[PDB]
Formats: sequence, structure tokens, C-alpha cells
Amino acid sequence: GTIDYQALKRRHTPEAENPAEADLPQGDIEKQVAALWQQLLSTGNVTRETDFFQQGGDSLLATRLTGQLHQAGYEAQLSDLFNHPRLADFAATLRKTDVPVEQPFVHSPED
Repeated sequence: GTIDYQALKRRHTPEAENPAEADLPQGDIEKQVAALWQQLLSTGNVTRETDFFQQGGDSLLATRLTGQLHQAGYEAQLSDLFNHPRLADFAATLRKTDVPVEQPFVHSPED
């Protein structure tokens, strides 16, 4: 009773008309970058148009954060975070790094 709002969950934002809703990160890379930013920045949910440094990010914090991305197999630098503050824009500039490869899946060296 008392007008049950349980059914009334219809927000529906047509477009990103204000950085809040319709800002949900779309893609595996956007979610990889989002998840790791939500740990180091210690946020509820960083969105696609969230800027790292404004969201409680620092150059020092960035030095730590790039680390998780290295382990994810993406080359992350301080220069890339200052050049690409936006989440989706930084997720766009990430290249697949060749990891150290502890288990050579297919790599025969010379005896």
C-alpha cells in the first residue's frame, strides 16, 4: 500500500544529457578500467565520462592504478591518464601488452 514504488522503477534517460545516467560503461575494457578505478579511487561506480583526477585521483594514485592495468595485460602510463582523463577515452587508448608469460603456452627457447 501507500503507492508501492516497487513496480515504478522506470528512470529511462534518452541520452547522456547530464554526467550521471546514460553514462554506464559499455564494453569489457570499459568495465575492466571501471572496476579497477572503483578500487583505487574507492568510489560507488565510476562512469564512462568520469575523469580520473576529479574523482579523487592523483598522479601518485595513478602510479598505483596503472599497476592493476599492467596485470590485466594493458599498458597504462601516467602520460595516458593525463592525456585521457575520461574512463571510456582511456579505455580507447589501451593496447594489449605481452604479459611476462610465466607458463610458455607456445614458446620454445634455444638449448
